[PDB]
Amino acid sequence: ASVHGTTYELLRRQGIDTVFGNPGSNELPFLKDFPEDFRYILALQEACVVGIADGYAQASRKPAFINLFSAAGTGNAMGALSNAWNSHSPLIVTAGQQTRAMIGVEALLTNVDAANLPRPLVKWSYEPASAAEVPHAMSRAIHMASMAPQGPVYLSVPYDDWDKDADPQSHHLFDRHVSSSVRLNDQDLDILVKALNSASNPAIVLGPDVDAANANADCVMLAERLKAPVWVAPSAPRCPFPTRHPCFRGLMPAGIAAISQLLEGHDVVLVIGAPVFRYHQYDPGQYLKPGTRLISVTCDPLEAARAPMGDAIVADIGAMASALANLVEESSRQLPTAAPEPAKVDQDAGRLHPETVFDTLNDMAPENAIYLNESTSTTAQMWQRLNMRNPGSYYFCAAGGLGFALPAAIGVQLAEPERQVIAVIGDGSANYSISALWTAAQYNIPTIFVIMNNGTYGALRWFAGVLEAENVPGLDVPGIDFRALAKGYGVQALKADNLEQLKGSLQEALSAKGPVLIEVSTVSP
Amino acid sequence: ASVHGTTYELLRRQGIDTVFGNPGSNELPFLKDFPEDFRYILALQEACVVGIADGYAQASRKPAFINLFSAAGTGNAMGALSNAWNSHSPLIVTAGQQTRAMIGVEALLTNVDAANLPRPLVKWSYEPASAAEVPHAMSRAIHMASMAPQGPVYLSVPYDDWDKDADPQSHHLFDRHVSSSVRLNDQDLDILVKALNSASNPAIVLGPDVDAANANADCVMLAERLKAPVWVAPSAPRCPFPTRHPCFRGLMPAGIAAISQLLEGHDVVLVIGAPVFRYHQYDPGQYLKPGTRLISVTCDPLEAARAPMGDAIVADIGAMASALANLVEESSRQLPTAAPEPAKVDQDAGRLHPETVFDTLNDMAPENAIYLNESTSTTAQMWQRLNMRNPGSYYFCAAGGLGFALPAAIGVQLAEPERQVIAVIGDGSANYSISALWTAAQYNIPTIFVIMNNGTYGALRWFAGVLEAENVPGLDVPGIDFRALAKGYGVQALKADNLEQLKGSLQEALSAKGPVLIEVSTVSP
Amino acid sequence: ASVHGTTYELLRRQGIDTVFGNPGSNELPFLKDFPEDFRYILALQEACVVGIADGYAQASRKPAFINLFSAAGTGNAMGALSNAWNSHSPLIVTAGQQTRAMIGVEALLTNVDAANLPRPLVKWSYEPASAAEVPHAMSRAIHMASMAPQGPVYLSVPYDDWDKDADPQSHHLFDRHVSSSVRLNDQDLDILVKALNSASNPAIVLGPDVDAANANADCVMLAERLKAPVWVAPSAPRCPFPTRHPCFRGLMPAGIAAISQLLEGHDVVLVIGAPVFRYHQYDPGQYLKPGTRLISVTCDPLEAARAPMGDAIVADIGAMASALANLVEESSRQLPTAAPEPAKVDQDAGRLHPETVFDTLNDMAPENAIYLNESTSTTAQMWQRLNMRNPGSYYFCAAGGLGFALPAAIGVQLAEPERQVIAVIGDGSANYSISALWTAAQYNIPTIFVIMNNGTYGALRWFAGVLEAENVPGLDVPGIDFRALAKGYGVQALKADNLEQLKGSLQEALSAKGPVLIEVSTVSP
Ligand SMILES: Cc1ncc(Cn2c(C)c(CCOP(=O)(O)OP(=O)(O)O)sc2=O)c(N)n1
Ligand SMILES: Cc1ncc(Cn2c(C)c(CCOP(=O)(O)OP(=O)(O)O)sc2=O)c(N)n1
Ligand SMILES: Cc1ncc(Cn2c(C)c(CCOP(=O)(O)OP(=O)(O)O)sc2=O)c(N)n1
Ligand SMILES: [Ca+2]
Ligand SMILES: [Ca+2]
Ligand SMILES: [Ca+2]
Ligand SMILES: [Mg+2]
Ligand SMILES: [Mg+2]
Ligand SMILES: [Mg+2]
Ligand SMILES: [Mg+2]
Ligand SMILES: [Mg+2]
Ligand SMILES: [Mg+2]
Ligand SMILES: [Mg+2]
Repeated sequence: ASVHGTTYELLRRQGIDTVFGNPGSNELPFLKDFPEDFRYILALQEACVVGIADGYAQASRKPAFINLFSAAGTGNAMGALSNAWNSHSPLIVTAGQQTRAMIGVEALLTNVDAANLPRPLVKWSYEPASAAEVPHAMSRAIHMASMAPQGPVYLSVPYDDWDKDADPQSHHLFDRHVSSSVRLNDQDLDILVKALNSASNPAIVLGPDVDAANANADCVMLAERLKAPVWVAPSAPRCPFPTRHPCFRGLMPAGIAAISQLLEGHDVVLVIGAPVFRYHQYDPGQYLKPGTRLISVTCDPLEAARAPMGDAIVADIGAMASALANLVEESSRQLPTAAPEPAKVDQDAGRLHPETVFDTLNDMAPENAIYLNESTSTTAQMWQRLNMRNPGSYYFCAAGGLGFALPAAIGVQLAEPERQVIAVIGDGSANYSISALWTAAQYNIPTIFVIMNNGTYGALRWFAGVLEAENVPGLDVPGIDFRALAKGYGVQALKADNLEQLKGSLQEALSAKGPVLIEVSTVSP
Repeated sequence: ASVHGTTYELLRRQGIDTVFGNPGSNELPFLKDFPEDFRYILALQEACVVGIADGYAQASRKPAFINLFSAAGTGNAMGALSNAWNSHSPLIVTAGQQTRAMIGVEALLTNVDAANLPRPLVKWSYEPASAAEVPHAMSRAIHMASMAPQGPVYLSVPYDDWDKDADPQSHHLFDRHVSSSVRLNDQDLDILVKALNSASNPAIVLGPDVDAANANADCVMLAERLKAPVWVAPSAPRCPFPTRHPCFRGLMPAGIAAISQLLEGHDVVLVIGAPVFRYHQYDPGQYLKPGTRLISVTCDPLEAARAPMGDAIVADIGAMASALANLVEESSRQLPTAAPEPAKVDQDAGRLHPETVFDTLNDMAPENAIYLNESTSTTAQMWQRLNMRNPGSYYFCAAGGLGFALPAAIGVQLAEPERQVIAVIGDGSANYSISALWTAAQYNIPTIFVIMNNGTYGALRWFAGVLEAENVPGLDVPGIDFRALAKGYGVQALKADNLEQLKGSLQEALSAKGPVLIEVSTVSP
Repeated sequence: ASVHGTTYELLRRQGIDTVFGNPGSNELPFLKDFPEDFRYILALQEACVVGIADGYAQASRKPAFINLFSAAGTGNAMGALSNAWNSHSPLIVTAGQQTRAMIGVEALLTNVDAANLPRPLVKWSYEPASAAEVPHAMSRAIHMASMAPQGPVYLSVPYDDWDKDADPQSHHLFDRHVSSSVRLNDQDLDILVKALNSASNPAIVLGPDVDAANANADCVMLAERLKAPVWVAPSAPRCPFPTRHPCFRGLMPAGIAAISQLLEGHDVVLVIGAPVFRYHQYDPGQYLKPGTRLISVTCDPLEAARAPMGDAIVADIGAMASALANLVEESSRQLPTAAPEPAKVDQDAGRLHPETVFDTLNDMAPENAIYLNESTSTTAQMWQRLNMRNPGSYYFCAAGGLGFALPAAIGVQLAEPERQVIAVIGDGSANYSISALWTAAQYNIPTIFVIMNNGTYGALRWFAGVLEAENVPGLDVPGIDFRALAKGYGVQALKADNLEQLKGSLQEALSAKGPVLIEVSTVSP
């Protein structure tokens, strides 16, 4: 067998059947004789390729395979990799290298010092020392991406390797099963359970690895047993809990002082599947107030190491959540009372308040909708206004890198064909990965894109205000016609200048057979 | 003085007055109180920011200053940095970092292991250990980018540094002059000159560092004195010689065997300002044929080290070209005869042959036009069909990374307001950095964009053919409306479905007061 | 509190009370006011510092703290770090950096790009962005070194940081408990146990992480229950099993073909706490023969990923070994029969055969002796001839880097004051870290050093023979007087030119009150 044949067999035996890519000459010898059981999803720029694959991986809860062109293609994708690192997305990034005979002279398209290029944003990065090593290196890539804590990996392959003879002993790679589905030993788990059972006023904080593990239902059981309020850890990339469950208390503010104040009076705070904590704004104060102890369960040693407070347990989130939910006592305390519904913001017959948009989406979207957020000034209101009952219902750029949601929404929709995906994206954010629209059109992936158009980088204007920073350039983005951009890439386009038009456009979009972009005129800050 | 004030003073004293950027929160404390003598050029995605700055730097022959957002912004720009590395573009890339107090906990927007992120695509990469060090670090960045061999550099700055007190001793940085304008010592230069004078059949090969140095006119004098044919080194990122000068022999094929065959019979081959050589296709054979010796003058030790043949001299291209041109004897050999004009390709009343497009551009464009190429299957014909008399008349992505020409054409046009810039870009290539169009519209930079629309990644289809590679996915890009994309970003749009319409559209574009995009229907391969 | 005070409090609260070091100016502000409850162990060169700390950490099964001088000191230790990486040794390596004000100018003693220096041999490498971050960074270092898979970490600290005010919120670091004591979930563990119970002819292979975890006794129980032969994985850095237990089958040959042949006929092979496998010699063949399946339990994702065959489980070795030993059925198969005693090699009244030396050590050493091996041509015989009943009884350089055993033997002896440490070191190997002898003398650490003097790099001569490699230089090391070297560093020295003298010297050494070096005249290969 050839390295080509052996590698595709390894991929299929390990459950991979889709290649997300933008092709180049170094990759043609890999892509030739493309297997009939695989599918190739083309995107027009590499940030889009990786964003689509990322959404697909996160929603499918399995690794996604990417093929990029040498250094330039890899480089174009590095902002996308920054998000993938923070979301623990299992991405296998392969890039084609020049033929071994032309690497030394640094021919055009040579990826120089290739393994260093994507660092520090990958778990593992490698170029094999010979063609026959390629399948083994691919095996390593698959498992490194997939083991807890999951994350992106990078493999560079000289294009002449594919046609070479494979090592017959590579067959031992095909069916390897590698598990990191582990939890705390019985003795220490019993100690943890007793601490939870004995708490007088416990609180629970959940992060994105709960949703990645599909541990959501177990966390609901845990919260109900402990009669504990549940918060989502700050800067949330996913939604780990039903947002109308009585225990739910919403998104934590991303500040040190704000969080310790929120947790004051809670004697034991159990954090599951989150960094402690992904703070954002400068908000100095106490990490915890006296009387509060924190216990963190994380899948990531790097998270456990850097927490400024609390104990930590490094283990699989799915296994730990299931064990805790089934071991803790049913507290006799009263179940927390559900948060009240948000207020209806006054809305005239003109430009839309973001609150109106979210209320209307919540009214009209199916109960199993999936939302993506890249409307940076409206996140708090989005979290308060969308009832998300099911797992896998929310995604937001985990490293704060814009250009995620538009392509990721396409990948999520590909992963979940029966769940309507609705991406709510600011006019500023929409541009970073605008060409991803073409992939939705070409493959008829019926994502709905809602563009919140207020003509400005609103979150930055707001921050400039808090800094009292005057004379900051580059904050306004006037003069973009999103319906024309959608037309450019073959996506049906609608406009909504007021509430009547928003409802009409959403009704049309929800009944459409393909992707739809709605440009919404929103109020300026 | 503050670090902010001192740093802007350093920048202005070192000749920097423009910031190319896409802003973020970590950069707001740098951008606040933006000096009234500086200008800020916003682009909507970071590949576009860096591409614009790159074109500006290359055309202006001076460093360009860039400001990006943390890791995600830097990452989005890394494909652009790959081109900049290969073109020796003097780019100062700054990125904002989290406040020092929040780096340890890895707050959102922390650029982790920041200096490693852009490696290996930068000459120098650094984060200062204290606020007061920032001006000195910026000084280092300026000089590292600017010294031969020029290239991109990276500086990460915690956002809280800007408001801190500067070291008064930083004033010594302001007026530092650093020179690498050096040439071979007299004794060894005399030896080189004698070898050139004694050659029976010399040839000259020129690369992009000749154009960067504005050594073009000196190379013309050198070629005339030696009565030598002149080739442009393969994979050419710039044009270093007047293309209708009698000595000009065109672009070298990017193959080992092809080049040694071309050089056969030439006893001394002098290469100036190029790698030896930027080969591309697999074309094995002899590096040089018996009877040919090669001497390379390069500004880059890395180039001198990796040449598989020949002697090398590492020195400034401007200084060396001037010295050689003025020292060599006037040979009594006959001056080479000019290459004949290219053939006129048969053209019916339908879709345009690329040859027709280039002939028409050559007919209608001003004699001081500047062209950018990102029409990958048509490069050879472009080189044969455009009369480029002046320096700085051609740019092509130096690392082969698409997404360069569209934004770079805007930067070049900003650098050269009196020279009409015409970017000839394939339909595939146009998408990588499509949002750059907005910057041309917003700042009214009157670049003309000619989109060669043949519906496919033509160069890849061609290569698949030579590989006899069947069943390669992802080679077709149907269904893009470039006039709608132009409308989306505020750029006047025209179509040309035939020659009559092409001439009409070019006439309109050449007389327009702003940027114009022409979508040309070209023949499919 | 100062950063100095806070950092020492953190160290003591996390169980650290010893600093292994070689001091320099950048470290004096850390070492001043050295706490009276800490001890400082000086060694004369940094390879020795790290080797001593490594032995101490491995034997104590807890992290060891190291303090080195800037780049040169760190660099001198990097061979030692290569061993520490392979042995999963929890080492906290700190190095002093120049004062922040002098880093920019690259004053003498500046550690440039410090965090990159020890890569790729550390789990985590870092320089803090401010003085107040130092305690948090130290906390991260402690936990990163200590979490599974354990390993070395690196922290660079500007010397001016120590006197600065600490953040009062650093107190939350002091008592953090971080656990990776995890095992496979119940459902999947039950599946594993059933596979073991159902095996017709199981085999067990154990690696160094078993001894590190003190899982030895649990593995004995497991082997007895399964009635399974037990091998030590190749290139063994530690001894994980009693070497005279009836199940013990010795050290596996470090070859692919040799191992698959050894395992032929075994239907299930359970590997615990080893890479699969640390092969060494070129010995191509099948990874496993038909009929053999392999299951690996490893603490290291990197090991699980790179195994060329078998299933893997990534978990804590102590927790897994205990669970398996207590869950498996008692097989009704016959317990394996003990290996026969090794043959007595003929020995005349002249130079010593290595076999004679090991037999004599086994005869005379206490039953709880600890051996270190750096006698590279005699390893197989050592493994056959020493009865090691207890855990922590054997160490060998895990990355094959010589210079480990001499200093490590001092660290082990410091960790285990009631167990006589005997280091058996070749004349070649003895030189790499010879100055470590001084530390044993100065602190009166009563290690016994047995120098096997055959005048040559015997293992290399042997390998040259198998390569049929003629005319290899540099294989002989005549003219070293080890008794004089011992005298040089203050260690009692004895010679043994024959068996009578060996017995006499060992008797004297075993009764001595301080360290002793015995130079043994061994047979030449
Ligand atoms: C790749 C990248 N570049 C720049 C930024 C910085 N950025 C700016 C550019 C965002 C403003 C987004 O504007 P929007 O129109 O999408 O939404 P709002 O008007 O609601 O803020 S928020 C802020 O994080 C970023 N996060 N990512
Ligand atoms: C960033 C990036 N991605 C992928 C490629 C590989 N690429 C492909 C995508 C190009 C085809 C360009 O298509 P085009 O429409 O712009 O021009 P032609 O049809 O004349 O080839 S040429 C080839 O180098 C690349 N060079 N750079
Ligand atoms: C730091 C280092 N340098 C060189 C070597 C290579 N080396 C050579 C130098 C060793 C020979 C050791 O000689 P010895 O006297 O200690 O023992 P033998 O005579 O029994 O081989 S074995 C072999 O691995 C090494 N392992 N480590
Ligand atoms: Ca906006
Ligand atoms: Ca095309
Ligand atoms: Ca020896
Ligand atoms: Mg990098
Ligand atoms: Mg247990
Ligand atoms: Mg699916
Ligand atoms: Mg001179
Ligand atoms: Mg100008
Ligand atoms: Mg369980
Ligand atoms: Mg002890």
